[PDB]
Amino acid sequence: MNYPVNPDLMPALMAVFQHVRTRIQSELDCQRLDLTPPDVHVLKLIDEQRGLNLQDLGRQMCRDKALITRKIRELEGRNLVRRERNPSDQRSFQLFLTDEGLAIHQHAEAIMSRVHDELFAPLTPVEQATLVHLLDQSLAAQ
Amino acid sequence: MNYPVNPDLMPALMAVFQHVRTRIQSELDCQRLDLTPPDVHVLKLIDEQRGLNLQDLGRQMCRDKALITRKIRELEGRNLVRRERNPSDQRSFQLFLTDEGLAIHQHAEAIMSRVHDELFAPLTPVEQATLVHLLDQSLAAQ
Repeated sequence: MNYPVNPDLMPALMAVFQHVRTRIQSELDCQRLDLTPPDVHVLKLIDEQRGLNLQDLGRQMCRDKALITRKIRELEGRNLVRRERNPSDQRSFQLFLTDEGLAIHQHAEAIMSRVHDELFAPLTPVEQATLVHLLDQSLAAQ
Repeated sequence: MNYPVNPDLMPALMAVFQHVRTRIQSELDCQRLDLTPPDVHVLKLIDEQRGLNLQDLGRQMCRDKALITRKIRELEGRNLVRRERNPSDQRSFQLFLTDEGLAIHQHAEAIMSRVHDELFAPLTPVEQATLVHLLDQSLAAQ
């Protein structure tokens, strides 16, 4: 069941998204991590989907595939990601976080967790539970 | 005052962020716009005449203090942004979107608006309005 969407929703969500992005960028820099939030997003994808093929990155989207391969080689060079040839499909490369990349991703997850705790702590338990419900409602219909 | 943080909240918000960010980036790439929603943010801030907020983002950095500066120089080079001296404080420069920057910015915003319409359509008008309030309160508290 579909409804027209309130013109105030995009700017509200986006202002929160920009606050979170800005906090994260600033924490990565200040804590000397030297990663951009898209570096952060890629390490998280590799960690979430253990062994994913290189091509499975940005799979259900329009993408410049040369760019994703450029980013991976960059992360590889930095000792954060390693590749293994996929045994079931030798033209495929499985991606894994190295020991160092796992640690860096963990540091980044912790930063993201803190930024979110800052966002949500001011809301009462009831406001927080309502928020969860409303976001889940939007997700449960995809 | 801070309350305990619902453990479902961050995962829910991150899933909405992920959905939004990947869908927007995919649409921008499908149409070959050559922007990231960070190109689009800086363009929006500039159009709404908020250099206070721009310079805030660079001042939050410890090491890469020119992060924003570099982005503005790039947009200006792409002729999306233009720079005026300022009749009074001749040390500083005022920023404006060019006619190309304006059309491109408005187009990107219309893509973002569509992605939000499709994500939040399942929610009733009161549900949407509750969501706006909750996002707004969360942020105002920061």
